[PDB]
Amino acid sequence: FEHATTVPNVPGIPYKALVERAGYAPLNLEITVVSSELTPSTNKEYVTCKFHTVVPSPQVKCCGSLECKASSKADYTCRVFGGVYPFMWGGAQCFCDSENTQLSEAYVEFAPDCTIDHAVALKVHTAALKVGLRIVYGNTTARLDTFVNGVTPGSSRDLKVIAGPISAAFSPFDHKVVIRKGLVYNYDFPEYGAMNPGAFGDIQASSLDATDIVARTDIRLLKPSVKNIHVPYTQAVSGYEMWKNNSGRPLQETAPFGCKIEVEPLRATNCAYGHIPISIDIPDAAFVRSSESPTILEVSCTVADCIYSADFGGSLTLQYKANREGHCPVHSHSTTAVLKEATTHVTATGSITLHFSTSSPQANFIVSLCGKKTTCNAECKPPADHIIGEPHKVDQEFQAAVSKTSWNWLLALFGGASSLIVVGLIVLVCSSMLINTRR
Amino acid sequence: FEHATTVPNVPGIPYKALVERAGYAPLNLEITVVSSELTPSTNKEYVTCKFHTVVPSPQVKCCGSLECKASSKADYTCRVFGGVYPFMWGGAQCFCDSENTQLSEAYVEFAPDCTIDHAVALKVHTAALKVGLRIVYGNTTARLDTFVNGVTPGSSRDLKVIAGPISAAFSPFDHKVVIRKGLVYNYDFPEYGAMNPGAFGDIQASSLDATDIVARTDIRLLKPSVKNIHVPYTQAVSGYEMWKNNSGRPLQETAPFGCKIEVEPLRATNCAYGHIPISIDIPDAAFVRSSESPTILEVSCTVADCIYSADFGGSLTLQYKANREGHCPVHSHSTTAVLKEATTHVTATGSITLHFSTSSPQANFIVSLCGKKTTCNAECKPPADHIIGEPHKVDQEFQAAVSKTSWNWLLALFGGASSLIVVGLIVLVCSSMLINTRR
Repeated sequence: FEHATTVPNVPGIPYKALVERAGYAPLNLEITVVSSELTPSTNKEYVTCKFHTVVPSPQVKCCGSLECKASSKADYTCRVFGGVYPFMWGGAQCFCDSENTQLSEAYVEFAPDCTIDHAVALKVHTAALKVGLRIVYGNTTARLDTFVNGVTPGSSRDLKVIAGPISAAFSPFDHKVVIRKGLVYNYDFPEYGAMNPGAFGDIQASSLDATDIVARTDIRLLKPSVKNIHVPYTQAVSGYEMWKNNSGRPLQETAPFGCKIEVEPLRATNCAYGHIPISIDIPDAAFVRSSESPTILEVSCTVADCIYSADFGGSLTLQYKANREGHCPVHSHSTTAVLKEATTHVTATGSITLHFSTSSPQANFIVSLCGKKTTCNAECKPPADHIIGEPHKVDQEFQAAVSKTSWNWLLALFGGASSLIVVGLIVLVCSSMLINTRR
Repeated sequence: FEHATTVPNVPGIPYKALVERAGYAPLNLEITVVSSELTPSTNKEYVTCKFHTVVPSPQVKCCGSLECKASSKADYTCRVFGGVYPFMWGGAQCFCDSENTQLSEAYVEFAPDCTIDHAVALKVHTAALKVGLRIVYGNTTARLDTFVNGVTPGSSRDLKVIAGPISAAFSPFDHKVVIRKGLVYNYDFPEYGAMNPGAFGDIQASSLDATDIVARTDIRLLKPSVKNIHVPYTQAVSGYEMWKNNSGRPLQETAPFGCKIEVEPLRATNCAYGHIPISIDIPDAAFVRSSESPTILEVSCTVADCIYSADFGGSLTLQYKANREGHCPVHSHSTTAVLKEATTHVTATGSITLHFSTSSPQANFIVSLCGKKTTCNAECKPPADHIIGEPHKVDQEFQAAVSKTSWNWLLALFGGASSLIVVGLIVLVCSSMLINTRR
């Protein structure tokens, strides 16, 4: 027996519904979203870190001329200079004080520590949502995990559930996302090869040990100006460091809907937004024919004091008359009221005290015991506390979130003018009839 | 000096342009798109192949009772059957032929040969274009590889190139692709977990060696009937096999715009479509002032036979007066006329033959030698040959393919009506004023 519902996507808040197969006693259905992770499609474009500026030992052609070669080393740097007359520790290193050409060579690799202190730049796309569900039906509880797409099923030995697609699409991640040690930053990283020196991604590679590093650090060599041999050079500051200093706040503190961002794989857990449509085919063994569960002859509702709040602040009493002692389910058929208890033992005749929560100023909601209806009418005061450590269990509507007294006043002041204009039109018509008759 | 052009994206076709510096001799420029590689971004959803339906050895309780345990094997299935009293080779493999509970167990895994014959399912995202360019300017040539985005430059010792963005974006891949042994199919596949028996991806896993194999092959056990012990079962055919039989032709044979679909990594090579804006900053040493190169005094153009075929089916001669021997460049300043040669040695007095191609029935193109211009006017015949194994080097422009004769006839036929209606309006005005005077 297939039942379709729209469970609100709010972790930790059970949603209760009543399935009513025609020939069978009603059954209670409690659906709880235990966990939900939204994971996007991700693909590594490259990784980056602080370059180590490696400067090979110089070579000198003592009485000739060298020619700069071409190398694929990340930002390979080469420059030839004229007479240098370098001093090594002895006091001379070349005769031919003129025509003493020198070559200065330099490039950039990954620093040894970059194996862990590195960032990975990954582009994302549409994210599928995966939900962990605990479902309790009647007296049986089952747990399931499913993809909320409207096609992917899940099964637990007899339970058979299809969820999705999500009513509203949403992803907390930007098209471009940067990961560093588990901190997520939605920084717009530069494109592969679009490397600007002094900014994030000044060097790039497809892996930490990869040999095809591409670098552009804006490195320029200088003519050696001191007698002793060494190679002067300047270089833009490590753009990796600049991004580190100016990183802003990580996404773990910026994602809306309070979703905890985790890595490996990058994913958002408990991301509470919208509703998911769920169809459940309950196995036929759970239902029981109406002759066995005790039907109730009549029920009357008396509501005590109530306050509309997130906690179960309202209470009521049901006077019931039944035909056998049993375990009837109890439900609220209104959208703006939910019950703490879903199933109570019932005797031949008695009263049951039950607790509930609502969100409207007045409770005007239909309770149902074993399918028999009763319109509970009551009046809930505004709450006392300002702040609770528990989320609201019911959405706030408009057509019901207006007090009947306020409704009466509003209707009176809106209908007075309507009655007046009706009377004015009536008087005009009567005057027209009189003037027509008496012309 | 930065010069910007719009090279047509047609691999193998040189494009000739002329850099005209303000005060310096003109210099020839030639751009060749040696190769192009549009490569998308891929993520491995899963890999699928023929499943192997492994049936573990059955277990029999003599006349007790077993129970079916949950497992995690792919499409794990278990059933319990009653009295069996099986036979193996003695004829009684259990005493007490009552409640002879027999457990049947079955699941699937990857066949041993799936390590080679297997399809990887990919989702592709926005694809970046990379091109290898050979550029020769004046006498000096260079090759480089650049990414067509408008930001990433290419550097070759003196050449600074800016490529992109693409004029008209295009990706031959659909949203979902399947790779098998280098054959590419743009066939959408069910998402992870969404197994359908008898259809593609009926068995899925993240890798060939992954133990987290998930499957839904719709395998059902049957009660054994013949007294010899054996477990019967029935199962839908391998959806992988069904997709292989009806795969259709691969993309390497149906990709539009005529490009080679390549794998490892997936990419499309040499796909001609649209245009690339390219800016070249020519190094200042390549230029020379016009005082060095000879400047010709007068040049005139006599067009020979011309045919607007796709090849160099046209010839002409330039008679020139010049001041000194040199190596003047030659260019065509029209978008419907290209020249086989771009430079020539020039004497003081004489004439030179040259070759050219066009596509309009007329030639009305401006040749130039060492900067000074000269019109060439001609009528070209339709090509005698029907088919050539060369692409058209130019494109027929909007209403530029109207012949002179057609232009004359069309203007005459419209001008007749124009003059007629003008005469009618003039005669009406004259009649009106004549009557008004004599009214």
